[PDB]
Amino acid sequence: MSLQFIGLQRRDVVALVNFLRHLTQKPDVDLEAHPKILKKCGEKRLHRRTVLFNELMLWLGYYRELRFHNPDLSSVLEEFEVRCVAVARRGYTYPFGDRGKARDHLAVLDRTEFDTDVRHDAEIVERALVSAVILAKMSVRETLVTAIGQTEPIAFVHLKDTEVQRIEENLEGVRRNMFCVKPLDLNLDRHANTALVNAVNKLVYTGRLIMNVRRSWEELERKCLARIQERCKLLVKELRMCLSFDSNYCRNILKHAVENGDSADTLLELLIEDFDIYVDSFPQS
Amino acid sequence: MSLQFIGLQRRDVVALVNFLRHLTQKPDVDLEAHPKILKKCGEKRLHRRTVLFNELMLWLGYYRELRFHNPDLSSVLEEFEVRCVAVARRGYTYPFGDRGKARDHLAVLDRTEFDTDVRHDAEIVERALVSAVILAKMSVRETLVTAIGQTEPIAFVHLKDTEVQRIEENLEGVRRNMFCVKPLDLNLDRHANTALVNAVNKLVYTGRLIMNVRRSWEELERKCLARIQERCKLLVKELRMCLSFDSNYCRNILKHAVENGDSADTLLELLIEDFDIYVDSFPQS
Amino acid sequence: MSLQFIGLQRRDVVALVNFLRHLTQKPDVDLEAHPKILKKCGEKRLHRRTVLFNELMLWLGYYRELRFHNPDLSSVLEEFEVRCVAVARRGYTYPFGDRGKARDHLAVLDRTEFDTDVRHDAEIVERALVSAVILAKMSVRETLVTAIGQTEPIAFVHLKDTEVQRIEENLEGVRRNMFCVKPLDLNLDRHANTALVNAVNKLVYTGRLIMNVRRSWEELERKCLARIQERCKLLVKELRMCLSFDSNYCRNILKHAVENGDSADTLLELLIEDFDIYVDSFPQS
RNA sequence: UCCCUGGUGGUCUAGUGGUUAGGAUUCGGCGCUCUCACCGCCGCGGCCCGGGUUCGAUUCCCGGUCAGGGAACCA
Repeated sequence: MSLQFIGLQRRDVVALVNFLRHLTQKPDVDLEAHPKILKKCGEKRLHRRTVLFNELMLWLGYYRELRFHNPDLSSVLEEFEVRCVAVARRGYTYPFGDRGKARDHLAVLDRTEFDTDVRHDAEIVERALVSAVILAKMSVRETLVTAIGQTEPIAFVHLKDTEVQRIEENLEGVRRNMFCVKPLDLNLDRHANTALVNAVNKLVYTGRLIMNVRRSWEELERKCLARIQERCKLLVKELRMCLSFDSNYCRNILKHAVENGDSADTLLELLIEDFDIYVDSFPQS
Repeated sequence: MSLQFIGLQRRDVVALVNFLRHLTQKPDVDLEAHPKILKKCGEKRLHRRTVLFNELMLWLGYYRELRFHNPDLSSVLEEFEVRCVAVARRGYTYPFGDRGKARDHLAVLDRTEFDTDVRHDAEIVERALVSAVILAKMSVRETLVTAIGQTEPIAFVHLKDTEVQRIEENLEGVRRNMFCVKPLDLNLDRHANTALVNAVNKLVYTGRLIMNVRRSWEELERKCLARIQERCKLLVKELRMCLSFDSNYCRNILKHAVENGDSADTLLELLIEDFDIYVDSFPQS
Repeated sequence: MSLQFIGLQRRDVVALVNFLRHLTQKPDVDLEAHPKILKKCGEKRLHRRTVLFNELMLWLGYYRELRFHNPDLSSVLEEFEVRCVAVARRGYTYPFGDRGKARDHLAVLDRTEFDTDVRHDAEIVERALVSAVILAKMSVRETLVTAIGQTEPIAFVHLKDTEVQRIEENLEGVRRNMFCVKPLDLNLDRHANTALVNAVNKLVYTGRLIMNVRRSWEELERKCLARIQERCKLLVKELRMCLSFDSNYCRNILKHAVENGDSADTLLELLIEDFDIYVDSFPQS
């Protein structure tokens, strides 16, 4: 439906709705990143119960938008598979000091594939990148870290400081707004470096992209669910004070547990559809 | 260049000219769906000759507009192929009762590519959809059509009835206005369904969209050509009724049969170019 | 900007500094080609010593601009190396009448590398091109120069006359203004001569582009050095006419030899810095 | 090489620190007329993008944008 707020003026309702409609465009797509939108809720200007209801509705709409856009990186996954295979071939051609030890990493790179679950996908990419970078480091005769518990740093190899700085800025930017992805003019491939190194660096860039998108989204969803649950519990603590028909009705709506954004959809739709019945409880303005 | 209408007042003429451009952005893009525009032609008010001439002009302009817009779906089938590869990617590791059947379907799914011909595109979509629905149904251990000559019906799996109604209505709207497609408010993803089931639902939706656009265009072109061909025969009889220079000239223009889209364009251009020479024939007001 | 002119008006100094600022944008990047600037530098109207000093300043500025805007053919150099590797790849496979001769020339093609120095680049490209052209001549059974103290000329083999004309015009243009390198021409046909011949032809084009750029730049530098030396000598005579402290200071500044553009920058800074103490010797207005 | 303007529905466009952003406008439907030209009727319908200023701004500052004006070699 359309979000229903208790005490907000039209000026604030339109702003809260415009922040949601345009959530993709804004950099730093995080509700907390914008304290002004939370201020539009009526905190310190409205009754506490109305403020809690407003924040619950806001977080529900925000979580709904988040799940709706929900970037599916089908083509990035396609590219990661290709680049993983390319790293494997360039490695198998290359001659190593200990072909056995490089064989473990070439095998880990061959057995890599995407599972049915997506979170597994983020973990898969990370574990593959570790081996790929280890291989590239061995190729240049650099000494990889062998301290136990200091597995490995995923990093580009034989790239000038400027390029690494630009690429890190790009990946951080994707971290802030996952929904919008920008192509890179700067090219990781360099004529000086070995072809194995160039393949490794391209695979590393794509894997960092996948990992950042997936992890950032999962964290946003976790935070949204936690905020929603806090708001539900506190609002119920408040509504339990008055035993009116409509107050009991609002609590009865809120009884549902809000885990599993499927529950979020059901809760939001139940809130909106029966709004006229329980709205008299909250004190407007 | 502009269409020429014998009897009408400049007002109605401006109305028809506005209609032709508005066609691109309108629900129900079909001339016969709008009785008012056709009646505005001058039916039963003017002489039958003039009504026939005006209707022929309107149908020629309408066909010109449809053929000119004529949506191109190259992006959409390119997206369909990626949707297939994503379905396959989620399908591979899932444990199946008969890996032989699952692997055959995953292979049919991967090798899917679109031909340059459009009709081949419709057949491709149908085959890929049958294969993907079979894979998803097997994933959930539901029974399938074992009969000979029978094939599984294309349907969404593990979706609420209300969501199915919503998407059915949306695809109906796409059928009404093939040029403009409205993004659906709903998202096909569900937390209960696995990644494979969600991928299959999205693939089903995009394939349904493709075939709907294709069939709608086919029917529209068929009706346009039939209506034009009827108007020409009727008008030729009416003109044969009267022997004059302008009447004979218009009949001579109407001799060559328009059974094509280019034949219609030639007819429209020739019938416009000589409007002044033969106009006097048709009685006005 | 830093350039100091004795007797010029504000507008003419602005014109000279603007001409140097916009140097690369103008076609025919050569001062001698642009007469209006050189005449405006000083003039017949101004005194001889003043004219000589003004020409010294203009030439020093022009040399500084040339040396700052020298070309950095990093990408073209990498491309030449890639095409050399390609010619070597297709040389070993091709069946030859006497493979020993081919193997000598292939060995020569295989060592080719670019040192840090830009001056070495033309010498490297020439050796590589001679070897490749001999290889292509052997492949097609052409007669190759065998005379004592004679070398094969670098030319395209089995190319159309029109394509040769187009490329020769492009290379003449590059000779005109080198800072602009736009090598966009790859018109070879696979059904044409053969893989070896085509690879050799592309290599020839890139080598010609590099050699032309380098030679044109070096010629400009040589002319600048000649002009600067002549200005210094004539001015030193004119100043030797008078034995003032100021004239002695101006002479002592002009002792520095302007070969080795580093010396040119030394002279430019020395003139600009201490202008106050010796400007009195120069008559102005 | 310089500065100077502007973006407000479906074009065109007034406003112009808290306003449910308003105009003709087409559109659609009321067709009440030979056709509606009367629209006599509504209704849908819109904040250049992002950040930043206070209690709160499309409406103020800073960047980016796209369209423009006139200023640089030629001008």
